Amino acid sequence: FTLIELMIVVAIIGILAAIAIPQYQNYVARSEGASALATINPLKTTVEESLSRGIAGSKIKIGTTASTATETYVGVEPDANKLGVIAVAIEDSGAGDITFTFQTGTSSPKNATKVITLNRTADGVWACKSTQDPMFTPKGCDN
Amino acid sequence: FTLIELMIVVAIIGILAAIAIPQYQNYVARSEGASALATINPLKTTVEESLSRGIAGSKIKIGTTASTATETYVGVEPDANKLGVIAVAIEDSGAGDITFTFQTGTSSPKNATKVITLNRTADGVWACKSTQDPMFTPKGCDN
Amino acid sequence: FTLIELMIVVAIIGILAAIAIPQYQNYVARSEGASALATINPLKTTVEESLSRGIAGSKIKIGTTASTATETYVGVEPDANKLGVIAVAIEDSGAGDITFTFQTGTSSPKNATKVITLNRTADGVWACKSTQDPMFTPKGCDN
Amino acid sequence: YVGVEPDANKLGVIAVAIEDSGAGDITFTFQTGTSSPKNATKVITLNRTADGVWACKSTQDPMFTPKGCDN
Repeated sequence: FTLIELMIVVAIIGILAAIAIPQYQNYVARSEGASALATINPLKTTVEESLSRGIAGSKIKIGTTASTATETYVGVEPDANKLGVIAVAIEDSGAGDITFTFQTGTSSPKNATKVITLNRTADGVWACKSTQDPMFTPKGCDN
Repeated sequence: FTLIELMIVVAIIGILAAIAIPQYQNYVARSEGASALATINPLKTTVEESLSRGIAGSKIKIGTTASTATETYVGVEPDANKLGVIAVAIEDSGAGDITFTFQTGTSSPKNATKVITLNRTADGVWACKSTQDPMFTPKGCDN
Repeated sequence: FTLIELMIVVAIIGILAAIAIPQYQNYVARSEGASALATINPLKTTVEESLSRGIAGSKIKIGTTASTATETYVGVEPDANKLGVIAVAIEDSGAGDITFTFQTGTSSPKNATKVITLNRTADGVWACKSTQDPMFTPKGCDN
Repeated sequence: YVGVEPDANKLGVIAVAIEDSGAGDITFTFQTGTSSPKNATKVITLNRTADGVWACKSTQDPMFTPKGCDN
């Protein structure tokens, strides 16, 4: 062994120890929101079916407790998605809101304690809102 | 540390830095059009219902301002879809056109400033047209 | 940089490069047939109306050339659906057949050059047939 | 704003300029006060066509160009 090889190796080590690293948080922050809505959107179909068939609101709940000719139970647990929690509460007058609240022990720091919601007016119009940042909100709701 | 390991690592780095990347623009360009029509097609049902019930045209508008026994308001905002803007204007003679204009601040560069339209003849025939490229136009209209 | 990280990355790359992919052709092959019949079924209503009102057959055609008190023209072009072509030819004796022929430049390879048909007997009975595979034929016709 | 300074790597300088039509080029120019004599004043570039195709080129010697671009 000589000093030339060792010095060249030391120099190449320092050279390699210079690669830059860009940001990688917005990607996950957007992927979380792209999944939350994709998971909590289909419930509108069951809500509309239950409201148009004949049964009134309130009885519409979540979980996995079978079904009957009076109450409706969509086949998803309130904590099926480990990213957050889902909550539904349809009033007797048809108006209601299905909300998804991000959990702090699973979701990302930016999307922590944030809430998305889909509301149904009394006449029968579906709107949606969220509390996340503008760049992280999906391309289907406001803020 | 020796020079063999460092040189092998440098060579493997260059080897890995050679993966090709194909195109990925036509996918989004087609997905945007597949969603635009899917969003702006159902309005024909409400248009036909309003024209066949008894109320005349013109009064048919968009937004969320309730409804009555004279005017019709389909439950969608003029900017519900962030990809573009919707516009309806049914004439008193029944003939009209429902158009969707892509916005430059949301849509893709290729599908920017493009317009799709569904027209209703005076006799009662529905046609559709668009201004996008042939490969990006959906499989239900011309160009 | 060291060899451990590079080798772990190379191993994880190979691990990820192992996801299986199932078949996805029967889905489109069935969706095409589910749309063809849904598009070419409603013409039976106009056919029956024209045959029961008073006008004889033959004059019943397709396209968009207005209508009068002698000839009937259903408001659809012979190539409205880009998946195939429609053809109607009602005989003077009432018997006829409305057929849909899939095109090779738009339809899928499996559903290429295939033909569906709805025939009307002389007495007044509607039957339907097709030439597609058994698994791709809709649940309303034979083969 | 990608999280990297224009002179993050002391070996050279980075420059990006995407046109309004989508076409653009990201280039890396080696500096004379840090890079080696052979790789001095050399420039690597990655260009994006208008349709959407990524190509890459460089001005270094053939034996020094990586195994993913031409010269």
